[PDB]
Amino acid sequence: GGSSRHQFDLIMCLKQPGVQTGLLCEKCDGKCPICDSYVRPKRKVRVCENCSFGKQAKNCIICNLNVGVNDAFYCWECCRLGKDKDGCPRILNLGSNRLDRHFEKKKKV
Ligand SMILES: [Zn+2]
Ligand SMILES: [Zn+2]
Ligand SMILES: [Zn+2]
Repeated sequence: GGSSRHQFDLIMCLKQPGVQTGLLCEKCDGKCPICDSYVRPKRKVRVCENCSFGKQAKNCIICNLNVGVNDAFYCWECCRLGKDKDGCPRILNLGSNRLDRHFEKKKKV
């Protein structure tokens, strides 16, 4: 099941997490970086030092643009599966289309 056109394309940084916690902008607030399903959290996401000392530290990890306000938490489901154990949860895949394929009269995000 899966391993095809159900990837989600969660291309994330996945390096070695540092001390700096991954911040979410209110627009991605509540979203689990690994899956995005507004489900029970568990542990604050740690961004890799490469990102911490790489300018992209305070800015939201999910939409890597707007500054983050709340630390992201890995959802229990991702923790159970063991996706969080990979590393830095910075979403890289997101160049545009914050979610799905709709801006719907909201600039783009
Ligand atoms: Zn998750
Ligand atoms: Zn990183
Ligand atoms: Zn965001």
